[PDB]
Amino acid sequence: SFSGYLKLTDNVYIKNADIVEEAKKVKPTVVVNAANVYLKHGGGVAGALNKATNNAMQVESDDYIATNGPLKVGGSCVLSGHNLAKHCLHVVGPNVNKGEDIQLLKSAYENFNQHEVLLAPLLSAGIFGADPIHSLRVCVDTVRTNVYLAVFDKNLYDKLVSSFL
Ligand SMILES: CNCC(=O)Nc1cc(C)ccn1
Repeated sequence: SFSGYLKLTDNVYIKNADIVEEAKKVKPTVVVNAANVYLKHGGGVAGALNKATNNAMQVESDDYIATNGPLKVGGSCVLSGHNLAKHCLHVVGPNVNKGEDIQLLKSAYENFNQHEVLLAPLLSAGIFGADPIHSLRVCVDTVRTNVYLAVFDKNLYDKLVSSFL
């Protein structure tokens, strides 16, 4: 199971780890992707997860979009986890760099409550432009299921732990 995590709350855990390497190791039931509404997995966590699936995540995602249309910001869909996990929960946090409403971050985290345990990144962090400290706060205050957060950047991980209220 999950190892080396620091416990932040009753249900939230955090580790300085590459979520792809973490998923390959644990093979969790659910890995969360930091998706966009089009499921175009170009960069950040999505580009890294998709590259680890040899683009199978993108091929599956294109078929999903062709059938269903785009997701909503704050929404999600469950697709295959491919070689990384049983399922991938593609969750769309607001992209501050696209001028999207940061208030949608709580709605994005609410998707995690449909799964008992998840391996996840901080939503809207990184290339999505939100403050990762704020994302962790919304995560702790929204998610009630067991969430194992993988933070790639060591310097950000240290800042998140040291500033955690
Ligand atoms: C291509 N490098 C892998 C990578 O960026 N992995 C990652 C990224 C974030 C933001 C969180 C956890 N893991």
